[PDB]
This record gives sequence, structure tokens and C-alpha cells, in this order.
Amino acid sequence: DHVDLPYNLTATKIDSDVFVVTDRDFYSSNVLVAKMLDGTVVIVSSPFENLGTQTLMDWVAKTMKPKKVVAINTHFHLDGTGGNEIYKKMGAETWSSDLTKQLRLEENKKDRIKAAEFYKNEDLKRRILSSHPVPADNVFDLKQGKVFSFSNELVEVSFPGPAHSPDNVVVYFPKKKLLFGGCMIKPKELGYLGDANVKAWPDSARRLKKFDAKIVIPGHGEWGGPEMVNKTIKVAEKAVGEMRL
Ligand SMILES: [Zn+2]
Repeated sequence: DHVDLPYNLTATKIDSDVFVVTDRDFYSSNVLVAKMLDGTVVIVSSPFENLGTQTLMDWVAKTMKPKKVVAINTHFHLDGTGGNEIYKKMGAETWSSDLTKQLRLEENKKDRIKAAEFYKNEDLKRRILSSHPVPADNVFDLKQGKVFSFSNELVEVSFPGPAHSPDNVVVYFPKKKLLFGGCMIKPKELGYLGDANVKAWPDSARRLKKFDAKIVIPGHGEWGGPEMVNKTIKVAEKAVGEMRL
């Protein structure tokens, strides 16, 4: 039910065949790992970089013996796209919205530009550009979302509107009534606002109530029930009020 892994990762069982894998160095960041009845393992979000992702994938190999792996990017930030390089190297099928891929490409370019203006050390410069994440191989139109069927078992990817980021999506598992809300679930404080649409956040979070969720999993920290959505709306609304948005 709970294991300590190398690289300060943990894996915690939350339901039959469903685990949350967490990086304790990176503010208790959450990755969902769910095994379908047909042997498919679905991974939602990612660790920030290659060593974390490879550790995760090795744990999946040893404990889940997947017939196939499908990874779904929640948004363009590193906790979302940081695993794509390693997922792909392992032959996993990586998915995101079109907008997520677009913003990841834009962000890489912005960074390459800044690296050009800044770095005098040529050895270092190559190492940072080399550290860039890649987008997913497979893409869906953000607003229509995507429904996977794994031998009749459904996994729904859905855009409730912009919140933590312009492209943030959630993943719902209707059989187990499990919602991975990721970084748009913020029960106490909103965190990083650089890419956020705080004005839209209350409405976007309200849309998550359309899911009959028994468990809601956030991008960081403990999960909970449907009340995780309620708490997020109050948090977002407080921020809208404070910031006059
Ligand atoms: Zn983020």
C-alpha cells in the first residue's frame, strides 16, 4: 500500500490498481498511475525530469507489468511534460492537448532565446538547452477533449477552462469515480500565477462538479473527496477578490 522508492519518490495505493507516485523533493508533486483491466497502464502527469521519470517507469515495469503504457500530459509545465523524453524512450504513447504542445514549444523557444542573450559559458549553455522537455507525440483538440477506451474501460480527458494554466486538463476514470484535477486543484493557496487565469478559475473549477468524483487528486499534496473542488473555488474566489480581477 505504501512504498519508499529511490530518488526520494514514494508510491501510495489509493484504490485497487491505482497509485499516486510522489516526489518528496519537489513539494510533494503527484503523478497518477492506474492499471486498466486489459493490462494498459495510464500515467497522468509526470515527474519534473529524466531521473524521476525513469525511476517511476522502472517501478511501473516491476510492479504492474503493463501490456502497454499511455501517458497523459495535464499541462505544459515540467510536471506535465517533464516525463515525455523518458516515456517516449520506453515506447509509451504520450498524449496532450494541441495547446499544451504549442505552449511547450513556445516556452522552449523563449528559453533558447534567453540562453543566447545570457550564457558566456558554452559548455553550460548546451546543457540547459539539452535539459528542455519535449511535447507529447499525440494531440487532441483542447476544447473537445479525448475519451480513451481500453477494452470498454473509459478514461476521459477534459478541459474545464483556464485556471492554473491556459491549457490545463483533468482526467476522469468513471468506473472508479476518480478525478485527477492536477494543478487546478488548490485547496489552500493558488501557488504560481505566471501562467494562471485567476479570473476564470472559479468557473473552471465549478465545471469539475459535473464529475461524480469520489476521489479528487491534486497536483501536489494530499487528495480528498468532492470537497477538494469546493475548497479550490473558495481559494480562487478569495484571490479574485483580493487582486480585483
Ligand atoms: Zn503548472
